Amino acid sequence: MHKATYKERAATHPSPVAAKLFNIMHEKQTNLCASLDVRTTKELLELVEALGPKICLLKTHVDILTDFSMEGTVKPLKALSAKYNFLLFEDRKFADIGNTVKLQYSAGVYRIAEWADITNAHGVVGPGIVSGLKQAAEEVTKEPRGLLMLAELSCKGSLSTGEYTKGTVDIAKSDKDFVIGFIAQRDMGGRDEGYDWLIMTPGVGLDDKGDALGQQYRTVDDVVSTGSDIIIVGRGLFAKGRDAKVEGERYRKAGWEAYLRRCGQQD
Amino acid sequence: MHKATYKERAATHPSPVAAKLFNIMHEKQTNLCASLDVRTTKELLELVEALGPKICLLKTHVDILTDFSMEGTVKPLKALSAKYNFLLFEDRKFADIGNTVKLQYSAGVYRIAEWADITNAHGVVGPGIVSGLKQAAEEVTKEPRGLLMLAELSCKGSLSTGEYTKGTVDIAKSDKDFVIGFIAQRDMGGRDEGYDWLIMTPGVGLDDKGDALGQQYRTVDDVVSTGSDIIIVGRGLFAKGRDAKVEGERYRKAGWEAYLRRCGQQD
Ligand SMILES: O=c1cc(O)n([C@@H]2O[C@H](COP(=O)(O)O)[C@@H](O)[C@H]2O)c(=O)[nH]1
Ligand SMILES: O=c1cc(O)n([C@@H]2O[C@H](COP(=O)(O)O)[C@@H](O)[C@H]2O)c(=O)[nH]1
Repeated sequence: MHKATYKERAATHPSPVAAKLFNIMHEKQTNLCASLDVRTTKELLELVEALGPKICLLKTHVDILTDFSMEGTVKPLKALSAKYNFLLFEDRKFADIGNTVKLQYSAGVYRIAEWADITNAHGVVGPGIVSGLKQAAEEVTKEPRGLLMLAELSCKGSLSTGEYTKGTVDIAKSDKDFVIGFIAQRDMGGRDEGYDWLIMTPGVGLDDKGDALGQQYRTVDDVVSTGSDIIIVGRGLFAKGRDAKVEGERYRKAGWEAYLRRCGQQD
Repeated sequence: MHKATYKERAATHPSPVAAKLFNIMHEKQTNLCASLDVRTTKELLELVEALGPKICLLKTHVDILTDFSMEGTVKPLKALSAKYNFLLFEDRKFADIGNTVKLQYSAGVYRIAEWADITNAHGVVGPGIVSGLKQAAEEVTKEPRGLLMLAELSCKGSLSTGEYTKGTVDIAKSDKDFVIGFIAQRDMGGRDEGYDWLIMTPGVGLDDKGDALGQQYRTVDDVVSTGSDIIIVGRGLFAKGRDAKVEGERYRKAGWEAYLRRCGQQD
């Protein structure tokens, strides 16, 4: 059940973004994605500057930012990404008609399709979302884009249960070049059908138990052994007075060793 | 099965926003919601100006706007709302952790919780969304807010099927004062449990059959007889060279008569 190393899936993955990411993970020995959800670009860029070398991906929520601007938020982030070598993942969770999402994705104020290497969509809308988002991206950029499908959530009461999770996993099979994998809590299979689904899972924390508003955390070792390729950590790195720089190296290392341990697996 | 008039449910509904809306519908004889999805504030406001007197609600997508601004977009909209007497519904479809949605709803750039009388969420996240949005609202305004739950979609391939539709209808029962009803294609019951669920259904059109990217339209008469209280029409009013002013009176009147016809119902 244990998967092939990251360096191998890099030369195996059909998607150029998934390949690069896998390379980044190998290059820097990290499967840690930072989800620095702060309300100002100032601190966002300060947290990114600090996590820069320990992350393989940066998941963003620009619509949470009080002072977003293409010049002051995106331009600097793109640079940071190029400087510290990690990809950009805008966690916008598109979930509307293919026509509506096409506009929300390629244009608007955030112009997400222009800088985001990766994004995601809910399976609710149907398969027409993957095409709406794919077309929207290719209408504004020649750059490689990758889509993740939200198969399961980590908050209390999620409706991404069995059936819905199925329909969603189905939407991802529609485009092996574009759909990189899933935002899920566990392995989603697919290997059998020639799919190298990337599993990125949020709701990870070594200290916090969660909630306040529905959150629930699982340890780094917990999720990894469940088949997680990347661990998405947010308040666990920068919140509650914590030091992003220290937590970054902490989680990055705890995730990398939990990986090397699962690769020693042979069922 | 036929419901009580709008004038009645106004003095019956627990929610101040649903009540006002019902009054607006009675006052102006409209159950027509205009979904003017254009990319510039200029035309959006021109279309609103034209529809202003024929709509009881204006559903918006501010993140589709290339030139959004609180001063240039919201301030003018709020005035139009007050001048022509209709409510503001930001169709943002929140669908993330309660903590993430709390920030995306009350702040960011759009600051939706400050001007939108109504908004909506996907049931996917769990009940923690209703509370995350409710709290976000009461932390930034003393004004009445109302939440609609997306029970069913109208696009090809929707996963808002039976089970998921159930779990969502359940999340709405959690707060009768905040959750006004649903964005659904058909009546969602509840009368029995003391719920006066407002049924707003998009994907309505007298001419277009739909798609291009998954859309599917149903006639005004079709949806109303299905138990729809409000009809959300977009491209059918302003697109394809149409005249928003003429289409507005057209749809508004075709919806009002399909209502007076269902009220003559007695099973
Ligand atoms: O299942 C899910 C999907 C997500 O995208 N997330 C996201 O993960 C992010 C980081 O979470 P946290 O700060 O709790 O570590 C949040 O931005 C959030 O919206 C989640 O918690 N659970
Ligand atoms: O199930 C749904 C829920 C929606 O909110 N909508 C919304 O209704 C709107 C108007 O659609 P149209 O232009 O096709 O008439 C769009 O802004 C869209 O996102 C929909 O079509 N189907």
